[PDB]
Amino acid sequence: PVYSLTGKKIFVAGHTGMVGSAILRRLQHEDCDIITAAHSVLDLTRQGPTENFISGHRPDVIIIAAARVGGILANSRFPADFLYDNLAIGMNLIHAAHQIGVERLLWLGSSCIYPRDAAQPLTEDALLTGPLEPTNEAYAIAKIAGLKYAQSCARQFGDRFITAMPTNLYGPNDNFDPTSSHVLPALIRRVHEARMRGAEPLREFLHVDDLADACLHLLRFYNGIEPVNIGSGEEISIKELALTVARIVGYERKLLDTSRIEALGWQPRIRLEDGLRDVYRNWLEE
Amino acid sequence: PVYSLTGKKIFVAGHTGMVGSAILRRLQHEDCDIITAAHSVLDLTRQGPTENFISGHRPDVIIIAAARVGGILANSRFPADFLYDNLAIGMNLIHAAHQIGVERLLWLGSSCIYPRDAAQPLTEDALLTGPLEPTNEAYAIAKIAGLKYAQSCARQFGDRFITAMPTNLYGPNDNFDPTSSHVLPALIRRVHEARMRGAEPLREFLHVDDLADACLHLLRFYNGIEPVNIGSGEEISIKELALTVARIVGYERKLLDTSRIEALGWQPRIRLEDGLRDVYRNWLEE
Ligand SMILES: NC(=O)c1ccc[n+]([C@@H]2O[C@H](COP(=O)([O-])OP(=O)(O)OC[C@H]3O[C@@H](n4cnc5c(N)ncnc54)[C@H](OP(=O)(O)O)[C@@H]3O)[C@@H](O)[C@H]2O)c1
Ligand SMILES: NC(=O)c1ccc[n+]([C@@H]2O[C@H](COP(=O)([O-])OP(=O)(O)OC[C@H]3O[C@@H](n4cnc5c(N)ncnc54)[C@H](OP(=O)(O)O)[C@@H]3O)[C@@H](O)[C@H]2O)c1
Ligand SMILES: [Mg+2]
Ligand SMILES: [Mg+2]
Repeated sequence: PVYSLTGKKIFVAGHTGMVGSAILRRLQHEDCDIITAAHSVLDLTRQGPTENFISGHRPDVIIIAAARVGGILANSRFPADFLYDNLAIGMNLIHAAHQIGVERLLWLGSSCIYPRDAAQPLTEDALLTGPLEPTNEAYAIAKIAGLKYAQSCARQFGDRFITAMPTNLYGPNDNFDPTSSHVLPALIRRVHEARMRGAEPLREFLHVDDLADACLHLLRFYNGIEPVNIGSGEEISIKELALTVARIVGYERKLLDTSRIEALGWQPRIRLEDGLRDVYRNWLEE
Repeated sequence: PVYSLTGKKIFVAGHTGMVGSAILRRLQHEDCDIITAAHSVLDLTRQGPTENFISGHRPDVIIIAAARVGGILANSRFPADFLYDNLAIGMNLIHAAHQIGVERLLWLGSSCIYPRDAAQPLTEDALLTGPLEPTNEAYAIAKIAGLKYAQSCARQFGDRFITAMPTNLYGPNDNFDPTSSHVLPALIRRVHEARMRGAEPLREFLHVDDLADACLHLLRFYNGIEPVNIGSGEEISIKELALTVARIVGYERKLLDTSRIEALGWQPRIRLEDGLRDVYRNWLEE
């Protein structure tokens, strides 16, 4: 373990988010001091307020889960917002972290910022080797620049700043809105609406609490500069995923290469059919 | 002419620079109000001071020539500075410009931010189609993100923001320091040191006052979203360039595709051997 979190003060930016809240849940267990700021009190695109907040609380560890995220229609109609919000969050936090000597920093990239036609399964060195997908190019540019700005700080100063590249996420605090772009909630939604009515391609899915655990594992064991994929490893088809969904409700590619994270001795622990059913029931309970 | 500069208030950021000062010189002729801020009074990486300066002077046109520039050794040893300084300048100015409705904005890209192995001559759609040159990747990432952030504002809001992609520049206020990375001053320097001592591959070169004129031409006639190369068009070899240099002192690829700027009716006017000799003499006068 290159670094222990116990005793450190950790800032979890975007703690109300899907990823951020999962990191907070994993962190309630550790022996540390957690530090949060609601979106309503601290806009992380504001460089002044962000620097004073970092320079005052002086955390040892920044985990950047604050972001502007959305489906394809939002990305394509609000590119300036998706580029600026995400890029200014990362620049203001990475620069603030470098100025005061923050010991560790975690920036979050994404599977959808690799080149659109990169060979599958996607290794981390596929980054920037070809054209971006146009529909979320603006989001991707923001996440890549933050990643590269973290890399340059590690290069020039030895700042221990790293980027994780997650994949599609599911689990607690997911989006079940009828306008969600998350295929998995949408299936749980559409299949449940069918069973109660009574009327009658490969993909990856990662549980958010596995992602949270992997993010802490990287913080404790990963010292490299290059980014690290956090994938599911167990894939499934839209057809097979449909069967797994309709077979819990009662109703009648995009693959990452995870060699790097596995060489650090991490692999997701929650099974798809196990996490799905746990998500089906608590959608009902509400 | 889609837009006239006469009557408008134009901010020339980085007016002390090599490009910026040339734009100022071209602008002294126009009927406009020029607005400058010395680097010493306004750090354009500071979002707060930059917004208050834009929101107070309220220019109609922002020309962004402020930047952090250097040769290969600086780029490779100070990547974080070359990424952050340039990216924060562009983000703070583009966002400030969008917030108050700045009618026109010019961001400057560069020839060295195309993929390292893109087919020559480099068309503007070669951007991001392959890996960057590692030595100035950090600079390039900054210039690309600014470019794409300008593009996204034009896309989402119709902000009339454009990027020009110049090539190697020479002319007034050039760098003749013995540590200059500019090959052309270095030859003028090395060849003059030889002639007074007495002891005895293709490239492009663009005159800075041609670049300045082309930048104003784009502002007046170019409404597109995509970037526009501003190249020399007349190329020359390191061997032939050497002959042209040693044949003024008395001593004994990287090519852009300029179709787009030529379809706007612009082509550089200053001849290499004419601008060189004009630069040889005024180096002596000092
Ligand atoms: N396929 C993939 O690779 C993949 C998929 C999903 C996520 N991820 C990664 O995880 C990241 C987070 O995604 P998510 O699903 O957790 O998103 P999310 O649920 O929408 O969370 C965004 C969080 O950031 C906060 N926030 C937004 N703008 C802010 C601002 N200007 N200042 C401060 N806080 C602000 C939000 O606050 P509010 O409470 O105001 O909403 C919320 O807490 C993504 O950006 C991506 O890097 C990767
Ligand atoms: N091959 C190519 O495509 C190529 C080649 C050359 C230039 N260009 C383009 O032209 C741009 C400008 O290059 P240049 O040769 O003119 O560079 P330069 O001579 O070094 O000018 C930089 C200017 O920006 C100012 N500045 C620097 N940091 C600042 C900050 N934080 N806040 C405010 N002002 C700041 C500098 O002020 P000081 O007075 O304090 O120095 C100077 O006025 C480049 O970035 C590039 O886009 C393209
Ligand atoms: Mg989140
Ligand atoms: Mg300049």
